[PDB]
Amino acid sequence: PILNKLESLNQEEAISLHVPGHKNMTIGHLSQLSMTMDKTEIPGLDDLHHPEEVILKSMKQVEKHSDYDGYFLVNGTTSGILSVIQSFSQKKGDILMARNVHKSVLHALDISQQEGHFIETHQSPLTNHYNKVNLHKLVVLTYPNYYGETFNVEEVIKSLHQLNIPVLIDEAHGAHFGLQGFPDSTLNYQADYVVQSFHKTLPALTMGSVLYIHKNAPYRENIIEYLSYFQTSSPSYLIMASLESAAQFYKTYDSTLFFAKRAQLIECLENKGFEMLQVDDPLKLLIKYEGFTGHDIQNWFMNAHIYLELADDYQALAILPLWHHDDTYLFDSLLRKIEDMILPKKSVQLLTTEGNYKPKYVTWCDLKKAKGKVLARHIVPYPPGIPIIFKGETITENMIELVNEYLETGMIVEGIKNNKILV
Amino acid sequence: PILNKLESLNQEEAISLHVPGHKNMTIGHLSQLSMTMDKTEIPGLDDLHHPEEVILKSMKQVEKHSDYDGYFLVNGTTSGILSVIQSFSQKKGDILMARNVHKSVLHALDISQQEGHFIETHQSPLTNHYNKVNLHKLVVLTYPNYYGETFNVEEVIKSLHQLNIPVLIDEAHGAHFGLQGFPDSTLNYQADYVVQSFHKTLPALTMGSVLYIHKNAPYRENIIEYLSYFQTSSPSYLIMASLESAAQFYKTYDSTLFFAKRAQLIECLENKGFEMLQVDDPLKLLIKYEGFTGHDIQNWFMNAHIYLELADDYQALAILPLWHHDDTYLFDSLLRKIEDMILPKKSTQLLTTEGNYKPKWCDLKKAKGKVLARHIVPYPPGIPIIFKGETITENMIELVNEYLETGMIVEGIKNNKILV
Ligand SMILES: *Cc1c(COP(=O)(O)O)cnc(C)c1O
Ligand SMILES: *Cc1c(COP(=O)(O)O)cnc(C)c1O
Ligand SMILES: [Sm+3]
Ligand SMILES: [Sm+3]
Ligand SMILES: [Sm+3]
Ligand SMILES: [Sm+3]
Ligand SMILES: [Sm+3]
Ligand SMILES: [Sm+3]
Ligand SMILES: [Sm+3]
Repeated sequence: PILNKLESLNQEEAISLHVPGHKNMTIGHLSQLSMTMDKTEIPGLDDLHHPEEVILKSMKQVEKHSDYDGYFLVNGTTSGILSVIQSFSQKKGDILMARNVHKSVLHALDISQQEGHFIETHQSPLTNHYNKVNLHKLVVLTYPNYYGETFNVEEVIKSLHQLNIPVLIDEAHGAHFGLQGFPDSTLNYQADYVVQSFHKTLPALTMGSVLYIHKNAPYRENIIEYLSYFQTSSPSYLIMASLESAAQFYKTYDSTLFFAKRAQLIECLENKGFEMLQVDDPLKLLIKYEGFTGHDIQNWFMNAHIYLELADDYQALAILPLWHHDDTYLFDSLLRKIEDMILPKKSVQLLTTEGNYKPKYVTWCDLKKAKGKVLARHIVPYPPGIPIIFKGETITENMIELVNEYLETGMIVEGIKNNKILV
Repeated sequence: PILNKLESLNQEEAISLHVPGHKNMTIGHLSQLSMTMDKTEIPGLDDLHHPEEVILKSMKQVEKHSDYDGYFLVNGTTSGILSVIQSFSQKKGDILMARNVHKSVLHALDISQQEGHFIETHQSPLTNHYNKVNLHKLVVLTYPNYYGETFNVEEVIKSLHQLNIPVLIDEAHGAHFGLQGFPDSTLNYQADYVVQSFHKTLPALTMGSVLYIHKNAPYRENIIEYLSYFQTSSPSYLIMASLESAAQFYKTYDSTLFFAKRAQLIECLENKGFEMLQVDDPLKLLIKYEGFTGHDIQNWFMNAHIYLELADDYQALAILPLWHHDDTYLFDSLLRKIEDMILPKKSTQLLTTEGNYKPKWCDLKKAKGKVLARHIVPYPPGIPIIFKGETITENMIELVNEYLETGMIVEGIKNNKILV
């Protein structure tokens, strides 16, 4: 079944504007890999969880900044994130968190049983999504957010260090950061831990990621040991080789061709009546169309066998390829598919406050009576279909008000049934 | 450098007798895959963490037994082991363990902070490794051991269920079990959880495994949820595709040719003067040569560009290919290489006792009552006899001192001290 669908997508010549960043083997040099290289810890090849030969030499090549050591991840940024946070489990204090931390961070606090606390987290006026925080054993921040928006993370990092708190930057969507024309990575701002999902925006295979640890960061050794707990003992050499290939691609990339093709794409879309929101990251294209939803726009592109990354009620997200001179991306077919598209005629508040998290039988309780209690299931308003209140939080006056405001306006709200909340 | 090595292995026609089970893409049908198919949760493809379409349908085809639901694992059997154990964390009692449990089991107790206890575990007179247990919220057993040795596991599972204890069976080396002429899987013995590393002995890609959860098993929905915690949010469709392929390979496999080719290889090996230990699983071949070590053997084989799985002092282990009529394996070259090899002329009592585990340098003589902080690993055979988190006893000290008395290399020991 899976193979049958994958073959069918191949025959329809599907065009990727989605993860991973090799774009159905059109961007990058992964054509140099082959499955015959899917091997194991035989002498001559090294051992990821004990690297002292060809993998360590490769690790020295994945380096982007001289204050950091890099480590290969085969179980995604997820595994980096589990390994950094687990190392704090026996230390006093709690873990501070933006409201747009990835679920992996909440999974880490749950399985390790650690106290948490959400930082005041604010909404973009552009994207309607979380995009910045305002200020105790660790801080976790997402940078960029999913939609490629940045904020003054450097200053936050400095501020937290003056209080002696280390920071973990979830840089899942900033693996391409540092290339000419793009935003800067947090590797430049003395972040203690920075995990990047190579596979999401670079030509690495799905699941490939890298954890960068600052050479002075707390619990370095423990963290390195947990990477060998949270990743299989049988790590993939295909994935590892793709990290290596993708790192070489990052090292020698020239972006001039990208910025030209990007301009052409926007031209083409705009002449079709689409409206794009320019975020800080040029790789992330947000497409709107007056009178219609992102899901509608997602569907329209799919009907042309072009596959976007995701959508919300407001807009759809294209993650652009890292186009280069020798790529096999179907650029002309992309632009030609957009031109001939037949579109219709055109027509037509997140929780920001701080909060405690506890890593904790359940029951539905009336909102009015749920105050002071621990939430047992996420509240997810549509739009934007991401959580405003996570399970583990203590329910407040303010939360109930905003949640009733949602319901009064007829906004779909998951984690609520019959005007009750799970506790 | 990683690629350069991988390429030079291909340029020297490396012959695999190691994991994974596609054997340098000579065994199986993974030539139907392409890295063009390395995609994501776009519409049409499903979602491994919330499967209700193509991946759910594929799970149904992964079924080996109607009493179980199979779940794809892209982070190995490891992720499966972590998911099962985590679910018992808030429940009272300890996790009972064979002394040859894999490191992920101890990792799991450590991350989840659960009490453990080791079961009496015996040493094989054949392999001199741990091969069998002798009899409380959960029991974790390894079946088969990685040398392909089995034991009366059915009988142990029945005794435990009568004491109302569920069992997790680490079947990492039993993915090919149930095939004609091979031992049977614990899926037949009502085991509550069975984890199989498809990639190790079937033609699936490295990292691809399957967790089978009995439909009555304790904490089913919690375990299924934790699968989405311990695995990446971006699971590889290549790996999933490879498990789907490996399943179809299992179900359609005819092993008549395997046993013919196995016998011809043993014939060839015997004629060179190698001594082969016959273990319960036909897929595992244990090679000896009188006067020399398993390491020596592995070297001699590497010099012929034949790669064995691993070795200890006693023996070198070969994991055989699941040969078939349309495979592309270099069988003649293997025999040729063995034939014309130029070989020289011919020329550890493990701790079996039960013991408690706590998820938490001292003279060995003064160590009784302290909790071990680093594994004690005798060479040979180079696997732990006493694990970090165990309480040191008079008998452990006696045993370990006799190790040292006799010139046996012991890791975890420095200046006759142990780490506490
Ligand atoms: C995808 C993602 C992750 C997780 O990385 P994987 O490589 O999918 O494990 C973490 N944080 C954010 C913001 C992500 O988008
Ligand atoms: C390899 C192995 C594992 C782990 O499985 P992976 O697929 O490598 O994660 C667990 N138990 C035993 C006995 C093993 O040999
Ligand atoms: Sm607190
Ligand atoms: Sm404020
Ligand atoms: Sm207008
Ligand atoms: Sm000859
Ligand atoms: Sm005594
Ligand atoms: Sm005694
Ligand atoms: Sm003596």
